[PDB]
Amino acid sequence: AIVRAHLKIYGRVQGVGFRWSMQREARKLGVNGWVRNLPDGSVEAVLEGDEERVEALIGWAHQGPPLARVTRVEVKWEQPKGEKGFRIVA
Amino acid sequence: AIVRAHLKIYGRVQGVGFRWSMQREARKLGVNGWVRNLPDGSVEAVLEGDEERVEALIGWAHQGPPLARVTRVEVKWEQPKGEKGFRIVA
Ligand SMILES: [K+]
Ligand SMILES: [K+]
Ligand SMILES: [K+]
Repeated sequence: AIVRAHLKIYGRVQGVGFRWSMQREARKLGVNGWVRNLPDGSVEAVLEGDEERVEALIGWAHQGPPLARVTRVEVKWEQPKGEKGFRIVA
Repeated sequence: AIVRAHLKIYGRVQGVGFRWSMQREARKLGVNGWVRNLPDGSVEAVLEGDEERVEALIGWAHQGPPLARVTRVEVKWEQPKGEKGFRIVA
């Protein structure tokens, strides 16, 4: 079943290649959506695809690239909008 | 590789069969550890095993059983201790 998850990731998550890494991981898992850094220092992302794939990426996001230290993730499930491909946005 | 994750799950997470469901899901993925309800209304869990499997379970934990509404998950990575099997504790 196709699901859509809206994430907010906190901790030491910027300046560690998080966006690039999530995109890489997303493509490998086949997840669509986007990711971006917010001015408050957190990371925001939209994941859309098969629940198994999205959940796998959510789990990975709690680890992130080597230098990342995620202390918390807030998820909001929503209705899919037809996202295609995973991109790094502003 | 083997990893250990300490979780704190918040939201509408108790009285929805979360513990039973996480145990079921854990056995299916082959994750070791435990889960339990805390008096402050949150859920606490320890997941240990191959990172791919643990991450999969963490992702699932953001969805949880049908009635569950997870608003936040706090993860803390630690050194594995040799957990074996997944159980529901007090
Ligand atoms: K940061
Ligand atoms: K990390
Ligand atoms: K649910």
